[PDB]
Amino acid sequence: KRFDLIIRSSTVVTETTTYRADVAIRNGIVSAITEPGSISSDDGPAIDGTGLHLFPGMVDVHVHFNEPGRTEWEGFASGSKSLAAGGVTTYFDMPLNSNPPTITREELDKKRQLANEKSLVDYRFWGGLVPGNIDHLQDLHDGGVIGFKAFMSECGTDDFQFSHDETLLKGMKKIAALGSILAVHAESNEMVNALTTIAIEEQRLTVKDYSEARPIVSELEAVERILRFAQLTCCPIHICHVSSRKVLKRIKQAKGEGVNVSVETCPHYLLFSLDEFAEIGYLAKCAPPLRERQEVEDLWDGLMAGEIDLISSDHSPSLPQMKTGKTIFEVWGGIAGCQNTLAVMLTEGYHKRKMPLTQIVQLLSTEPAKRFGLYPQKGTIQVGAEASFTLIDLNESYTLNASDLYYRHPISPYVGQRFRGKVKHTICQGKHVYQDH
Amino acid sequence: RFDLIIRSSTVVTETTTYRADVAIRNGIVSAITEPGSISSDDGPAIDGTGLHLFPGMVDVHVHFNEPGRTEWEGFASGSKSLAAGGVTTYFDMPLNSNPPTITREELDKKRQLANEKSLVDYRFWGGLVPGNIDHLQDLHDGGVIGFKAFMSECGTDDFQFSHDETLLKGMKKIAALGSILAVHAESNEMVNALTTIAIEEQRLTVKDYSEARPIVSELEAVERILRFAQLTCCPIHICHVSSRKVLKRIKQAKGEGVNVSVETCPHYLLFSLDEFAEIGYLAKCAPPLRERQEVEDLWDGLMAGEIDLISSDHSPSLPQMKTGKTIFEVWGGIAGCQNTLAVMLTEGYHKRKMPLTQIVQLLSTEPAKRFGLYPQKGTIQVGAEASFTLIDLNESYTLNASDLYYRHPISPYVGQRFRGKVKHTICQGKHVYQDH
Ligand SMILES: [Zn+2]
Ligand SMILES: [Zn+2]
Repeated sequence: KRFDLIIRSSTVVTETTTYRADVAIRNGIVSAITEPGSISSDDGPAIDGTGLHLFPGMVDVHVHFNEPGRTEWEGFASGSKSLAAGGVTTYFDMPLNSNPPTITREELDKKRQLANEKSLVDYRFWGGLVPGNIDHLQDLHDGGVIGFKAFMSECGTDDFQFSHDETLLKGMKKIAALGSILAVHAESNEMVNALTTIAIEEQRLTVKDYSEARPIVSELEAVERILRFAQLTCCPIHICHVSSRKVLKRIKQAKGEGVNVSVETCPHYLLFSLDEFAEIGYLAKCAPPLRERQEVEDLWDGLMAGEIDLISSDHSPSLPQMKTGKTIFEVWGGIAGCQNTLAVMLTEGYHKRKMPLTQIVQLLSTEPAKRFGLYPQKGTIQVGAEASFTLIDLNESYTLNASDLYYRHPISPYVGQRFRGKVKHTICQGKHVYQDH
Repeated sequence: RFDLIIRSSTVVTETTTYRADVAIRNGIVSAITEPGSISSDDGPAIDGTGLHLFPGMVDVHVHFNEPGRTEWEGFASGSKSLAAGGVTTYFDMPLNSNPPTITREELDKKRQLANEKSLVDYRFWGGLVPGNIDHLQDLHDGGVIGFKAFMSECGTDDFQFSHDETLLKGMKKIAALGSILAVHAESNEMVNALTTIAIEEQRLTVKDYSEARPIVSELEAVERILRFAQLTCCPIHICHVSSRKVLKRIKQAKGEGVNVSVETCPHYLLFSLDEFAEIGYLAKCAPPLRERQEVEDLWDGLMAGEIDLISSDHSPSLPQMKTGKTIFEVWGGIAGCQNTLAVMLTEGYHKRKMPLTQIVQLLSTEPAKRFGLYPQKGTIQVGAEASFTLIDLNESYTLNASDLYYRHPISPYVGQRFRGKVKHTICQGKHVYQDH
């Protein structure tokens, strides 16, 4: 026992390269990387990783585990259980649906302790920016939040209020002075509910109608607005779940001009179109809505061309009764998918569309860690860095069924999907945290 | 036989120049002929030898402030100034007038007040405020040329700015009426958060006012209105744009299909931030004047074709209204609708070698095209309205208060050296202004 654990016989895949090696863990950090078989068989406990690929532990910057207050939607226990099954070793819990929201330093501390008790993998926390809490932002940053999250349009439960233009500007001035970053749900509030009201009036209750009631142009307006505020405030900004390449091109234009902006998408915008929205029905309702097939196809072209900074789940679960309603406008929208993010990426990106695995690491691990100041500690397989990684058999086929899910409620639009590439092991900070079977 | 004949001048239009005599009958053009074709005793004549005949300028943005705040300007001392600037048609803005043109009942009161007072032709801007979609179809059949809304907390008191809810409801209907919405494109919350900060920190220079309502505020607002345009299919007009960065954004939007027009005003083209502090207070406007590099950029855009039309944004107030402790204390606006052609001729044609045809285009013809009065206005052609102005191009002069026909003889253009004076203005066949 010279080392606490050793991964044997794998291919290490990184954000830039692949190579065969043994990786030796000591006190939760990587101690030694060696040529295959170089370390004595009597020098520590070993995971047999022959025929498997070792990715760095995925960093998911967008989850809603909803504990406390709406703990019965997910919880820190089942939430972090799901992530380990999907190869995720670090997650950033969003400040909302959690009730009260993570609005103050006190409300953070209560969430912090429930994560310290129930979470299987490592955690960080989003602070909340709402109309009231401009004095609380300083305190939240001292509480150690990785960033802040405001909403540009009304969403879900109305105890987390969306920010009007005055709130956004005052918060950003403070957040920039804090040396932090603000994430936004960029939809255009008044375009959204004006078009929704029209759609409910006219009995147009299809999946396409929902998509057009919160259209791409609405995403473009809110993105354009927030970029301009960012330019004034010099506040680093992150744009959550973009559905369309049209929006990515506008962010590219801003990046070229000098704006400190990142942009994410989510794997359901990569997997499902309006056709799949129709057939799955209510489980595939999200904000922003799913778009047409042409639009999904163009979004992959954006990803391939480096127009997306990172991928995150936007794991947004609810009580199974909330997913049933009158029509598409009645259903509480959001996708339960954080266990399957790596799976769809590997399946549709690597096997189907021939994206390199190096870019899967970059998008789901490395850039999430860089953008929030956790690099090279996280997002890497290197000497000195945190020993958080995941072993994947890249060629293992499986139909996902509800029995596989570790979500508090096993219901998903990904149920009945055929994947290829299965996580077999997940190691978080030295601790053997998940094994298949 | 002819009611009036303009003799021996050089005609200048939106595309060409030629030496001709122009014959006028019943308020329209009846013949255009080679010099001296018509005998001396076929009607009263005006000697335009040495001069150039431009079609009457059309100024789509004036505030004459009547009724309510008449003593600021008024329809008489407004149209008097316009004729002295070579302007034969104007559109009056609904704000500053008290109470503003919201209903048809407030419209027709302003309509027939201009029947008594107005020397030249007139059209009216309808108003769009918080909740008045009830009166929009009404105002359109009341013959308005378009509608106006503010995106900035400005006007006076109670021309309140239209937020996103109002803007989108308005545009939906304006599209269906088959007309057009003009906007004051400044970002409301960007404006009065940066204004508050600059007041407390004793930063009271004109550069500090300029940065309080910055170019990025214009950009944010223009962008927002362009998307709202795209959603609702409403034709749109961006008022007084101060920078080519804002124009560049509109050119991109034009390429993507958006029905936008954009204007700028002479003060943005003449006065910079150096000239702001030098003149001082009377150079305050919304958006503010920018740095010298920005004024030079704006010219490059104009020359490139990035501006659709020119208007004055004639925004007048009392002398004592241009008095305060600081630059923010003051009610801002520039009186200059007599000088619109004058500065254009001087700065563009003489100084920066812009062709005369292009100054007809931006000050007369495109104002006419954009709002549906072409080729009735904006032209010298047979059958068009006999509205033109005679100019001695090369004629130099200095402008002072005594020359101005405004209600209040105060303007930042006072003391400026112009080259290009208007000698005559004919409006609808009537000889409406003569210099000496
Ligand atoms: Zn979310
Ligand atoms: Zn104005």
